[PDB]
Amino acid sequence: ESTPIQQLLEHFLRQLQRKDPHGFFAFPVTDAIAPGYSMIIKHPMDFGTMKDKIVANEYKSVTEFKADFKLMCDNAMTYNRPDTVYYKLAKKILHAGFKMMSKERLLALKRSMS
Ligand SMILES: CCn1cc(-c2cccc(C(F)(F)F)c2)c2sc(/C(N)=N/C3CCS(=O)(=O)CC3)cc2c1=O
Repeated sequence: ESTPIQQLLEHFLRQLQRKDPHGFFAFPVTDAIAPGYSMIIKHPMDFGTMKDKIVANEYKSVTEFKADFKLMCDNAMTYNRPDTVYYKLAKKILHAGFKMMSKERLLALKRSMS
């Protein structure tokens, strides 16, 4: 079964993945679909890998989850040119998670759960 932190992270993940309806961020980027990806991007990340990590209870904190989320977005903005769908979508998703998981919103959540 599940734990409170897992339920919270699943919620954040679900809200974020809704902004990627075509699934560009859904599973690991292959070298076949992105030439040279593994050369340029040393630490790949995607929503599916993150979900698996939530299920395995690997995130000890929201900070650890936010780090992988930011990594996924940063990889897409690093490997792709600014005028691409991937870069623009990564920037939109990053802004959404930054707002959703802000320190201020997390403080308020903490206060409600005291
Ligand atoms: C956002 C993660 N991600 C995902 C893909 C991707 C994955 C599965 C399926 C598809 C597709 F079928 F819709 F094409 C794309 C790709 S593909 C790709 C790719 N070939 N990017 C090039 C775009 C033009 S460029 O910026 O000049 C050079 C990199 C980058 C990513 C990516 O970061």
